[PDB]
Amino acid sequence: TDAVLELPAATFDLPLSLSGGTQTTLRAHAGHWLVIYFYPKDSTPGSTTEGLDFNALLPEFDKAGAKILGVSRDSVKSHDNFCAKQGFAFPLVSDGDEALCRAFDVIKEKNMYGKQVLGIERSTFLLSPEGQVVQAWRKVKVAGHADAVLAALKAHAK
Ligand code: NA
Ligand code: NA
Repeated sequence: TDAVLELPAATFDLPLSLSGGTQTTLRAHAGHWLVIYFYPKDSTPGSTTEGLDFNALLPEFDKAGAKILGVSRDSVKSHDNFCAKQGFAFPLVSDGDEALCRAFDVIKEKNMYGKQVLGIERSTFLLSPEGQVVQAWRKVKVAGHADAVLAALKAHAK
């Protein structure tokens, strides 16, 4: 009744390749809040700003016991470079096959260039300690976004 999105059950057991060489799964994050932010491409201005914004707010997320995951379809090596360059203290998911993206339905289509063009739409989600998607932001505007996500988390966690 509180879920704004229903994920296929298998989503929670998908092995998610992380920056740094390990994997996680959504089920492995049971027991705490999880912020999942999707962005199209490593190292672009918008995505760097978004990542730096979350990073700067990390202690506030820590206060709530929450964890952050950034997600794009870039490689682990790209993610490692991006993370090292920017100093991110949270992991990035290398969703190269877009399995996680599809589960969250963030692969959106646009009729452009006389074609049907599919791409990651910047989107963010809040997953409860019990794995429910309780809030979604789509077609995300970077400015003020991380602040808004934090506020929403604090409202939901209470
Ligand atoms: Na993978
Ligand atoms: Na969770």
